[PDB]
Amino acid sequence: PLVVAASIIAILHLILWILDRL
Amino acid sequence: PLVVAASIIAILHLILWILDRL
Amino acid sequence: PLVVAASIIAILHLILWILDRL
Amino acid sequence: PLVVAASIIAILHLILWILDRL
Ligand SMILES: OC[C@@H](O)[C@H](O)[C@@H](O)CO
Ligand SMILES: *C(=O)c1ccc(Br)cc1
Ligand SMILES: *C(=O)c1ccc(Br)cc1
Ligand SMILES: *C(=O)c1ccc(Br)cc1
Ligand SMILES: *C(=O)c1ccc(Br)cc1
Repeated sequence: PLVVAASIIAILHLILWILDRL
Repeated sequence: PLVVAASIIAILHLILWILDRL
Repeated sequence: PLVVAASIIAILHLILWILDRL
Repeated sequence: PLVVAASIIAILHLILWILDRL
């Protein structure tokens, strides 16, 4: 569950960071 | 342990980054 | 596949962030 | 190696980001 959660969070983080930079 | 550590770190990184942006 | 996707994304995210900072 | 590398990179990314902010 930890690795699954982190994987999802890593994807979320990239998306959010892109939106922040835009 | 590397993968467990990186997973924890990914989650922490997102939390810190959100807090930084706010 | 989720872990593979997240692994690719983690590498991409670092590259993008370094280029943004530079 | 993909997962090992991504794990290393996730740790490096947080270290760099914390240092960048500080
Ligand atoms: O998994 C892809 C999802 O549809 C969203 O995260 C979009 O990419 C957001 O634009
Ligand atoms: C949750 O992501 C998880 C925990 C242990 C093992 Br093994 C696989 C996945
Ligand atoms: C530490 O996260 C770790 C190392 C080797 C294997 Br296999 C699983 C997890
Ligand atoms: C996809 O990355 C993936 C899914 C299940 C298991 Br077990 C390993 C990898
Ligand atoms: C590299 O990280 C790697 C590739 C295949 C398997 Br199985 C474990 C680790």
